[PDB]
Amino acid sequence: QSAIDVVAEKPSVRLTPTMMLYSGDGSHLLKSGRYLQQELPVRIAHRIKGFRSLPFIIGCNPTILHVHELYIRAFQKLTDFPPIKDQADEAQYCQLVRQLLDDHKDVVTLLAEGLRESRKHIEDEKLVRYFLDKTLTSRLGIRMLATHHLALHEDKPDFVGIICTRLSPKKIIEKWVDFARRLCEHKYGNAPRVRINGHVAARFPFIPMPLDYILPELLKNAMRATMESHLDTPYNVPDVVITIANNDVDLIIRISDRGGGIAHKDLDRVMDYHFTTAESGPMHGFGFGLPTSRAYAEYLGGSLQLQSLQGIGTDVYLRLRHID
Ligand SMILES: CC[C@H]1CN(Cc2ccc(-c3ccccc3-c3nnn[nH]3)cc2)c2ncccc2O1
Ligand SMILES: CC[C@H]1CN(Cc2ccc(-c3ccccc3-c3nnn[nH]3)cc2)c2ncccc2O1
Ligand SMILES: Nc1ncnc2c1ncn2[C@@H]1O[C@H](COP(=O)(O)OP(=O)(O)O)[C@@H](O)[C@H]1O
Repeated sequence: QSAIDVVAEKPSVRLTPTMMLYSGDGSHLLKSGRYLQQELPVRIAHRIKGFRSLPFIIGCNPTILHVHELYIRAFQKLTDFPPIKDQADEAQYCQLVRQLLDDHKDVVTLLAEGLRESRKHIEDEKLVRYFLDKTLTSRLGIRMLATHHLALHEDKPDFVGIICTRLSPKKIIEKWVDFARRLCEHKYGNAPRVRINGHVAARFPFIPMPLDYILPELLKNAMRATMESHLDTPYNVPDVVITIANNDVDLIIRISDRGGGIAHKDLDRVMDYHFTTAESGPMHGFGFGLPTSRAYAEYLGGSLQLQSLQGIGTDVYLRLRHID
């Protein structure tokens, strides 16, 4: 379709998280609702462009092709919606956006399947990694863009849309530690104790959404490695130690385990999608954890770095740029 061609090369327009906190308002909601309406088809055209650029033999996979078709169908609906003139139009478009986000929450699982099935025809190792990095960061971009606007209409304490005004890293880490320990206890009959130190009283404006993927994943990796390396003494395992470092530039979360480390022979593969030694949105398994967490961290001005002490344990450093 030529309508997709019109915006496929159009640069994305992003608001700065700082500017989104600055705007803290029906007259301003109308301005941002029109913005969403104009921006969302551009993000979808950018995804269609990705599918159009895939090698023909990969793009021809029925599962990959079906996802390509889903995006084309969604683009038609977003562009078919008439322009927003008042708050009544602004609210009917929110409903359409909510519906389409919900109907396609599961697309990453389908893409991962299609790309697995096409593995024999993938001669370039970097091609799948680059496609999936772009897919996961753009899908997070779409999610944050749409969910933030929907949340601006709601009156949640300590939030301006999806931006928490006083996020505590210790609190969000504890929420996920409890969840991970509960599941780890179900699987092994025990879970390592998690100690949290450093800047335990830090609070600052932050978007928790990416941490809700990264933290349970990095905690699972640390707890699982700890249990897998201490199966001979499963009720006496070393603690996972998490350090919080907060400065004016970034937030650092170091997760240190005594789970034996990442072997030298696996080191150059742990950041690949589908690489695993274990027996809605991106998957929390199938070797998607580390590369998704890194793509997320890099997309938000930070990084995800690993330090392996083979025979002892691993230190994982999650760095995320502050909003200020
Ligand atoms: C709004 C219309 C678009 C939306 N997208 C993209 C989209 C959808 C859901 C989530 C999402 C919503 C809730 C929770 C999680 C996640 C998610 N994050 N990463 N992947 N899915 C994100 C990104 C989409 N995808 C395929 C075909 C058509 C599509 O129509
Ligand atoms: C000044 C340039 C920006 C570049 N980025 C990227 C960036 C932009 C918007 C959102 C976002 C936040 C909340 C809601 C929506 C969206 C958004 N808009 N479009 N796509 N995502 C997230 C991440 C960035 N990252 C971290 C800290 C500061 C940053 O300064
Ligand atoms: N803290 C860790 N200690 C030891 N091995 C780890 C650790 N984190 C990751 N790994 C290794 O890296 C692999 C890939 O990790 P990940 O991408 O999160 O996917 P998955 O959890 O599905 O296996 C794991 O299967 C494991 O071999």
